[PDB]
Amino acid sequence: GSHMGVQHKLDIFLVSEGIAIKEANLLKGDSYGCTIKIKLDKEKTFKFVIVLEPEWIDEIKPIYMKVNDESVELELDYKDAIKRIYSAEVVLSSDSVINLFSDVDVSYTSEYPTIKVNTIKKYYSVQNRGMTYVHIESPINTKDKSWKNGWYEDRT
Ligand code: NI
Repeated sequence: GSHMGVQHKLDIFLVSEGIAIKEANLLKGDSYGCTIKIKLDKEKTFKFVIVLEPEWIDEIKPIYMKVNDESVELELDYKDAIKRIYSAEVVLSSDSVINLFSDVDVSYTSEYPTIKVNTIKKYYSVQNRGMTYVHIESPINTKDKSWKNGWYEDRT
């Protein structure tokens, strides 16, 4: 009746590493984010797709991205009544910290998941699940790749 609170749904995909970060959403609370720590010995482009299915309230907090504490613009690829899909590509050349946040309150951010991706050795882990039941799959499942195969038609 009242104990449910705000339950946002968040999934974060490293499409360029074939890593899905499934259900990084706080189990309860009007906030979303994730700290991804990257072990990297050479130059590579990382492509991020973030899928937000916000709780049915009518004031959705925007999501932001920092890379090594530098703000990076998220493209909004898709928005409807259900979900927002954002994307970014960035180049990194050494051990990096990706921060997705909606908030700066330590009382929110300390509850976001902390994820480790090791490109060198092809290792990942949940260092800290925060206040989430986050989990990971590699490769990404085709039935999660939601962003047509029947021949063309003459539109004048
Ligand atoms: Ni309740």
